[PDB]
Amino acid sequence: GSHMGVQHKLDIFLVSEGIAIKEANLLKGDSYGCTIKIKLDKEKTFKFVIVLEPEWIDEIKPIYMKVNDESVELELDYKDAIKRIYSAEVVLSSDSVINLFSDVDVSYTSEYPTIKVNTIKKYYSVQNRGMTYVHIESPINTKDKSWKNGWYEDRT
Ligand code: NI
Repeated sequence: GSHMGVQHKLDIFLVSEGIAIKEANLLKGDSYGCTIKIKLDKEKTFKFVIVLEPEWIDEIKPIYMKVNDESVELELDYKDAIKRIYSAEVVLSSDSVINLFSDVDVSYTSEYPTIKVNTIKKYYSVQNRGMTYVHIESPINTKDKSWKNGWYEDRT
């Protein structure tokens, strides 16, 4: 009746590493984010797709991205009544910290998941699940790749 609170749904995909970060959403609370720590010995482009299915309230907090504490613009690829899909590509050349946040309150951010991706050795882990039941799959499942195969038609 009242104990449910705000339950946002968040999934974060490293499409360029074939890593899905499934259900990084706080189990309860009007906030979303994730700290991804990257072990990297050479130059590579990382492509991020973030899928937000916000709780049915009518004031959705925007999501932001920092890379090594530098703000990076998220493209909004898709928005409807259900979900927002954002994307970014960035180049990194050494051990990096990706921060997705909606908030700066330590009382929110300390509850976001902390994820480790090791490109060198092809290792990942949940260092800290925060206040989430986050989990990971590699490769990404085709039935999660939601962003047509029947021949063309003459539109004048
Ligand atoms: Ni309740």
